[PDB]
Amino acid sequence: DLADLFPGFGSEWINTSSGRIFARVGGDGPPLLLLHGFPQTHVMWHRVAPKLAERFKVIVADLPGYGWSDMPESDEQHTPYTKRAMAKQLIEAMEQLGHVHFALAGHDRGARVSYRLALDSPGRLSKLAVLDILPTYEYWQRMNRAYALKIYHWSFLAQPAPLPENLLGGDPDFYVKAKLASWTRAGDLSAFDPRAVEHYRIAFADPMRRHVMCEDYRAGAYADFEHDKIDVEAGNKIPVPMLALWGASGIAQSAATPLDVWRKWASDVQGAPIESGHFLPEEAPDQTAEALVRFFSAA
Amino acid sequence: DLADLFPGFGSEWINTSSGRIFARVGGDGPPLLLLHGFPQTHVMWHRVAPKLAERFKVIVADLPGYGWSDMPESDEQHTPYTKRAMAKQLIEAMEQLGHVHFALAGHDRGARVSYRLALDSPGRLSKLAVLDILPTYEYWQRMNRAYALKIYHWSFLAQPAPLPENLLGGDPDFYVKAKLASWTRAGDLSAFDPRAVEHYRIAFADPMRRHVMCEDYRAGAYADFEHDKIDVEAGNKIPVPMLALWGASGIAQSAATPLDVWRKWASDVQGAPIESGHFLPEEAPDQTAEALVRFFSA
Repeated sequence: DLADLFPGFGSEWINTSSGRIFARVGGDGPPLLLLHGFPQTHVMWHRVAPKLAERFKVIVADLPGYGWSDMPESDEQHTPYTKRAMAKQLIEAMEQLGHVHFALAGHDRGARVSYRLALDSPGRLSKLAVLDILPTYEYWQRMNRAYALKIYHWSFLAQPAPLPENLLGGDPDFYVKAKLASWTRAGDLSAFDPRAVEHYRIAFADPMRRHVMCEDYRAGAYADFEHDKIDVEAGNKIPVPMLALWGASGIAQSAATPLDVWRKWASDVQGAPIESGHFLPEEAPDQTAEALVRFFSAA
Repeated sequence: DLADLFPGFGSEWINTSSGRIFARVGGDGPPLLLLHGFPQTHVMWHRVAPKLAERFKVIVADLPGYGWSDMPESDEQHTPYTKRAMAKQLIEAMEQLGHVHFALAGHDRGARVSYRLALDSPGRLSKLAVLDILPTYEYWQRMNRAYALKIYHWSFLAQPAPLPENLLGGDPDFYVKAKLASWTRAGDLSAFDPRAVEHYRIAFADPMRRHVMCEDYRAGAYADFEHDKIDVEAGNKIPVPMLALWGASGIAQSAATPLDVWRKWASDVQGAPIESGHFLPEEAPDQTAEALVRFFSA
């Protein structure tokens, strides 16, 4: 009995070459794609998407392999779960709806898809917002003792299969709830709608879904890092106007001052901290939504 | 169902103020303490201890909290599982045997005890051998993407309880075997005696033992690091003659070149690579034993 947290939003299964993308679709106006991250699904947007749907055609997609999206089989390079591939697949998905130029906001892994999309295919984006991330390269480049402890899961989940999978399998509920809780400002589940938590827990309960998340992290440790490294060492910058939002108690600001980092990656970036842990649209829905509305509706 | 892998060694429960240390004891001659690491017990020495026992009184001890040694209650700073506390406990154990001046070889966590012992209490040691480690400080200082992925368990096991404990409980047999196999040159369990693997497996099957191991890694992320840091910053060197052995395809090699690193930490160090993964005494027992004998006899 998973709750419908987007009342009045439609549901779309979008075929792509790499599998169907599930999305909730609501609103009208310029298209805005919202991408969640780990260990969540598209429902993390349920508190901000209605506000967004007042001004935008809001497409709230499950990432490839997450939620109700199909799970492409991975390979030794974790290709389908690299952000490059996810971006390409979501470009396909949006093209299926006739959106070849759209606004994009991503959180967490979804934000990594988003800035990778902006780097690979900037012509697809009108504007980009990334929530509580720095590029994957920067996390790895800032991987000292303190940060290795803080985001241990970057290296734990990237261990070769089936090591993370086997450990996660014993008590999946514990781990998904732990990560949800530990990255909030409060350190518990209070920020989350209980119905949303149930979506996250149910997705996490599927061993294939967990495997996909590890593949995501494996891509994050390897190919994603390599792709970022190429761009940063080539001085490739995102040319799409972008908003970097991060939680004052979130992960991004632990590594570095987020705006300074993003100004290295992006030629036109504005940013704002939000008093929030990592889960900006759930911990700080009003502030997050206002920031996104302000940013995306600015001409 | 545990094999005795040290025929002719005695079995000693050594009382200390923090709990008992289990030891197999064999041989005669100068005392030589052998300290295992993670995720093993003293039985990892089962192939090299007999050769050492030809010339030394070999004491093959389970680290505090590991194997059959008692598990002192930890605290919010993981104090009893800091290498400084383990070293103090092992020193007390050795004093119970009347050994106040002994040779010491450690592997993995046991080697971290050992060089910490050497820094804190160098008068206790005639000679030190460390097997396939760099100082804990060095691992954390060289922390980068490559190392974070390779020794992910340094940050994973150091997560606050009960996160690692809970995950480790998801498949402990898998986890201990995976650690054993993945750090060998072969990549599988073939370098190990199956009866030793069984010792490692049964110790790891105990949640309280696994908790101890997480306490050891939490110590290694916090106080052990801080203790090392003081020594580095003060330029404290190990004055004990020491041997650093490392596996050609081991942990210590990766991030740094082990002899050069240890030379920053010790005034009198020699070293040699052993054609081995991490588990030198089991993957390469003849070479390891030879090297130890030669160093400890000299």
